[PDB]
Amino acid sequence: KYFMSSVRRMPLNRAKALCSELQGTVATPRNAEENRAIQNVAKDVAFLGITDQRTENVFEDLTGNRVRYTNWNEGEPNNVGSGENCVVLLTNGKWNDVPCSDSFLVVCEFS
Amino acid sequence: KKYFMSSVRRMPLNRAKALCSELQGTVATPRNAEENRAIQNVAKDVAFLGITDQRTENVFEDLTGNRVRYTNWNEGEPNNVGSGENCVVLLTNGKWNDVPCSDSFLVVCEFS
Ligand SMILES: CO[C@H]1O[C@H](CO)[C@@H](O)[C@H](O)[C@@H]1O
Ligand SMILES: CO[C@H]1O[C@H](CO)[C@@H](O)[C@H](O)[C@@H]1O
Ligand SMILES: [Ca+2]
Ligand SMILES: [Ca+2]
Ligand SMILES: [Ca+2]
Ligand SMILES: [Ca+2]
Ligand SMILES: [Cl-]
Repeated sequence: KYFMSSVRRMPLNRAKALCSELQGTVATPRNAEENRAIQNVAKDVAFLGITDQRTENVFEDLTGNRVRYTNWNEGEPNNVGSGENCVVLLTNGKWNDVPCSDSFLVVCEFS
Repeated sequence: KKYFMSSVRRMPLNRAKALCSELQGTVATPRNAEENRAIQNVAKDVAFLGITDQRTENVFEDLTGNRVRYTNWNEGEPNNVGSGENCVVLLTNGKWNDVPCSDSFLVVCEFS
């Protein structure tokens, strides 16, 4: 896997479109090593290819596969506000669930 | 090492540049036959390369204004037809053709 970060912020739909344009997908860390690599390429908070849109509190990657490795920040995921179904990697490498409509950088993953 | 990725949609040069730079890459510029073939492997159809003679006609430079050495022009190219052809594309046989920068083609981005 190769990981690349965008320079501009955008919501999830636009983030998925960007990675897909170059035939990749929004980055999904499968272990601590990949999590660190994605954190490093990202200069600020960035979207990961994980959501619980299909079923609340059931986090899966963009292909529908349930995720095993997770690295939630303390108190997360909390689905606050009117709901948070997308996931971002914080600048400390931990994860926070956020609204898919909000804008963040995007880290794309390619094989 | 360099990694090459191809776009799905066709777009003119300005948009090709914008796409690759969005992910901090550049439009693919083969520096030898190995790279040219690596770009061929990912490009399913005619695709833009990061080379132009926009500064001085017939003097081909990469997008950073650095004169290129390796070239793989198709027979008869570059020919600068019509109102001018200052951009370069990789044909499906791996040879190059100069084309209008405003015309749309797939884009291959380069990262390292
Ligand atoms: C956040 O919701 C969007 O993204 C998820 C994950 O790709 C899809 O399941 C859903 O249909 C929407 O397109
Ligand atoms: C007629 O113009 C087209 O074909 C010639 C080759 O025949 C190319 O040089 C040119 O860039 C165009 O693709
Ligand atoms: Ca949720
Ligand atoms: Ca949250
Ligand atoms: Ca020309
Ligand atoms: Ca030509
Ligand atoms: Cl949401």
